[PDB]
Amino acid sequence: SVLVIAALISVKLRILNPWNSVFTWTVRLGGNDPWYYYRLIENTIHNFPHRIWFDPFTYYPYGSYTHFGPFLVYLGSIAGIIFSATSGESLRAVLAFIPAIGGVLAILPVYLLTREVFDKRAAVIAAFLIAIVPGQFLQRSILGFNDHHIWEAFWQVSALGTFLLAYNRWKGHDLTARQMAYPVIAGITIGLYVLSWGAGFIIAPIILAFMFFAFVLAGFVNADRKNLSLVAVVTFAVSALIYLPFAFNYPGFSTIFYSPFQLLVLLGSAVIAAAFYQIEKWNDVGFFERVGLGRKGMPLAVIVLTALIMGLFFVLTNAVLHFGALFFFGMAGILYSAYRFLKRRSFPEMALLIWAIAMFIALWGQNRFAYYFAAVSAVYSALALSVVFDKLHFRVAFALLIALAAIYPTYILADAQSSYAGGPNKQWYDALTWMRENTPDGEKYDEYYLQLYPTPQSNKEPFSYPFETYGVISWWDYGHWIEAVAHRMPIANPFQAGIGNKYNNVPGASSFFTAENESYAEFVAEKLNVKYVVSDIEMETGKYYAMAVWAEGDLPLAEKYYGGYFYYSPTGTFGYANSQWDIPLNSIIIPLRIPSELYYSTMEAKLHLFDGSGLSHYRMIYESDYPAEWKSYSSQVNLNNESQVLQTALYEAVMRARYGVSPTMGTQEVLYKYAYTQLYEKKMGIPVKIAPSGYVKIFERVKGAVVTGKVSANVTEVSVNATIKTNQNRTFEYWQTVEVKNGTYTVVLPYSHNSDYPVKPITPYHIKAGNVVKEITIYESQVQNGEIIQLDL
Ligand SMILES: [Zn+2]
Repeated sequence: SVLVIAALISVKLRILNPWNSVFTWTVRLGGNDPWYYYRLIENTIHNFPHRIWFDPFTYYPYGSYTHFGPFLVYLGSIAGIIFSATSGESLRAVLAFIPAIGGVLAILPVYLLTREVFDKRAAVIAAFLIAIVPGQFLQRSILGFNDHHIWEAFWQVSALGTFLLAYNRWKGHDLTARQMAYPVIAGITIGLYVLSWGAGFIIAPIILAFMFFAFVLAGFVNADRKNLSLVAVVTFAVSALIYLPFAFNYPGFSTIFYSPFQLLVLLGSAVIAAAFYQIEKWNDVGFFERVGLGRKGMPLAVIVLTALIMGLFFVLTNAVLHFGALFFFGMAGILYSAYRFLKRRSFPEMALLIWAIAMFIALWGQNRFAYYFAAVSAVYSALALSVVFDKLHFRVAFALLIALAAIYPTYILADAQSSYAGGPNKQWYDALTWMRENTPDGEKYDEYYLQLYPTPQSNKEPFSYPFETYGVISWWDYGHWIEAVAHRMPIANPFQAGIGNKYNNVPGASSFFTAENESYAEFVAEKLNVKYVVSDIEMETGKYYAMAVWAEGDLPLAEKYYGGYFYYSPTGTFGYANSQWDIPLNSIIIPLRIPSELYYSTMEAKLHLFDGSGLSHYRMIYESDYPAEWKSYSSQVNLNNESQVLQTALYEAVMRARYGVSPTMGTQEVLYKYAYTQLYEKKMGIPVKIAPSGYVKIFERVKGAVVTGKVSANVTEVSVNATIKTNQNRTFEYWQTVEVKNGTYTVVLPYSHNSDYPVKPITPYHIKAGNVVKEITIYESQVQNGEIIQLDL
């Protein structure tokens, strides 16, 4: 059968194509969210068959309710126990296959659905088209992307096809416990839908619209409305039963968390269906006839019924990239169906259109729900084809000249998009495994990670941890990796928890990294009890603007972190303009916006760009390898030679600038540093070498050894200096300069000479007060306890 060919094309696309992106230096799950499923499944396996509904290990120190549904958590736990892969690489490997299998198995609900609406010829082209559609639906259905989005699609389509299947038989009255199986199944698919995704109750209004229209159009649409209703009664009843055990895991009403709201929706829907059943009974008996409403009686009762329900609730080429030609060939199918039932007038066909339009109406312009169109574009293309085909069945091979216009360029994109997989890069993954091993209390974190936390009534106040804990602060993107790989507790989440802001002084990631002095940062860090900071080159460069926007509240305020551009004039002179409007026409402009003076004062710049130089309470403890392009350059470029580094960077920039693309991030950092030295570095300001650095850097928040004592006028400032060497055998200078008060000075130093960290100082501190210079060595305990040290100068 043709249901084995596409099934192989789908395996080829989802398991085979990205195989080496998933099975590399580690087993590497995609994106961020699959790492959190992983976190949940591991914990659920341990506490089987119980699972948590709140996670104090994330959104530190408040904790996060878990909206991720039980379907995938249990599916993955069950898979794990079955293959006795309960943690680590083995678990991940198993979990990696789950979305691929889910995406291959999507053949079944699609075939079923487009068979139940149309015929078999269409249902086969259908199963083939869904096996090759591209876009979000494929990207989230690939090896390693173990997330619930494939299952939203799978159970939604399943729910439709199984529901329509339960309307194509229950007719008349044969019902019995063999015919009862058909709606019970459909109720299960709905149940599983909501259990995959909490917002999935939305399928309930959709199906109820099927009944609404089958009633108010009982004129020119036939349907066994009594059985259509009875089936819905059973279906919605069953779905509610399946949902029921999970209804009470969130303290309130929610459309996303597992709350009794969803239960109300499914029970209410069962009641509505029963009202419809009764409406039909009154119709059939002649009640509307006797009260003199005639044939308008029933639709009016329906109009009124919904009004009340409404009442007591009242109070483009992207498309080609995302669907290929299945977009067009699915768009024609819509219209053809919008005309055909507009002539032949059937119920299943009407149901499908309603589903499609509701999809369109609700998910228009919302890129995050694109995957829902996949099944739509596959069914209405299998129809558009299973119509052109049945027109011509040398004509009998023009059928192939459009059946190639469809299948061909959408296998192409599907093959080209299926060959790369995402997830953390090696620098990040190694940094976090390092963190797990080299920061304190690892054993406790490992035990606690596996505990069945109780669900609390609120998370507005700091959670009460069962032990002495600390937080790890980084941009919110990285939260799932930090938790799943480092087994440490991130301040911020890919659910967008813990971002905070500056305008309302809410301590969080954005208010830490865009903080314009160390004191404010310290305020934020103290509130969130942070002990480690993790910063990456993306935070330093491309994502910096995003942190500014969140911190400030809007786009124009964030723009104060940026200046102009470097360029070459048409006479070939190098220049900087604070604004592009100062740039002579016909210049070549490096399409990289240079940060303003303000940027260089932010924590993100002090940490990632200046390697923590100037700061009192932070020290680098580890960095990863370089960004790829600079690792690659270094085989011909000496990274200790500023001139060669800079000339390489500018060349790359100008080169890319004519393709209109911006430099690689490592080059951007080199240019940022160059800009600083040329525009903003003051007479005695913090110096920085023009050189690349580790993609990922880890810092420790630290009290700092207090060095203090007396000077001798005219000395108005005391400076401290030390050379630091990273585990990548890169050096930079730590500097701090302190203003004198009443013939005395005070300085807080964060580096010690006996810490077990791979980033260490290689000289003692050289203090300098005017003419007198000294040479201090600091010990870890002095730094850890904030001991005071007397030194006369
Ligand atoms: Zn997701």
